[PDB]
Amino acid sequence: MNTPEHMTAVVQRYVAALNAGDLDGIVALFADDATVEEPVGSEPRSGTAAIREFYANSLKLPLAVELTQEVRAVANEAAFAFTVSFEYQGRKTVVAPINHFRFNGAGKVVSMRALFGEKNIHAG
Amino acid sequence: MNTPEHMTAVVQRYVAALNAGDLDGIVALFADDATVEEPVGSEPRSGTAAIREFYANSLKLPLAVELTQEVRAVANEAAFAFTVSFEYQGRKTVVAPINHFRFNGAGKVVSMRALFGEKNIHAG
Repeated sequence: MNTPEHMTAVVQRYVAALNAGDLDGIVALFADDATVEEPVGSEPRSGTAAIREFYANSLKLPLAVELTQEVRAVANEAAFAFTVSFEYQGRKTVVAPINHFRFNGAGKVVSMRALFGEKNIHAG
Repeated sequence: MNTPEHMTAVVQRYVAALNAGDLDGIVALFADDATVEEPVGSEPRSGTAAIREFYANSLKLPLAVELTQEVRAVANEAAFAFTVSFEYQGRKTVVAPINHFRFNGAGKVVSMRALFGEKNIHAG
C-alpha cells in the first residue's frame, strides 16, 4: 500500500505544478497507463501522450489553484477539494471541483476523476 | 440522467437524517442493490440488510454532521466534504471525510464510498 503522507505530498505537488505551469512536473505524477476523466461523465483520456496533451491544454490561460481543505488519503486513494481561477476576455471564473486520485504500487497516479458541475463554476 | 439538484438534495437529506438519528430515512435514499464502503479500503457492505445494519451501527452514538462546502454534482455522481462529530463517555472525536455517491436511473444511491484516514480524525 501507498502511505497517506506520499499521496498527500503528490496532491500538494500537483497543485503547485499547476500554479507554476509546470507541465512536465504534472505528467511525472502519473503512471504510463493512467486515465484522466474531467469532468466526471466525460470520455476518459488514457496514457501519457493524451494526459500530457490534456494538461497542456488546461494550461493555455494562467491558473491560480488553491487547495481549500485538508487532503483525505486512505488505502491507495486520495480525494481533495480545491479551486481553479482564471480570466478570459475580461471575465473571471472560479471552478470548485472535488478530485479523486487512485495510486498504483509504485506510488504513481493511475486514475484521476474531477467531479464538478455547472453549480460549482462561479464568478471571480 | 440524474439532475445535479436532485443529487444535491439527496446529500442534504442524508446529512439531515444522520443528525436526526433517522435510520429509515437514511436507508430509503439507497437502491435495494446499493453498496457502501466506509472507509475506502474496508469490506463493502452490499444490499438493504447490510446497509441498514451499517447505519444502525453508526447511530449507536449521537452524531453532529455538517456540510463544509458546496456539493459537487455532475453526470450521475456527487461528492461532498463534511464533518461528523460524536462523543462517547465525555470524549469527542471529529472526522472530516469526502464522500462520493453514484446514483441509479431511479435517483437512488447505488454506491457510497467514504474517503478519510487517521489524519482526518481528531479524538478528544
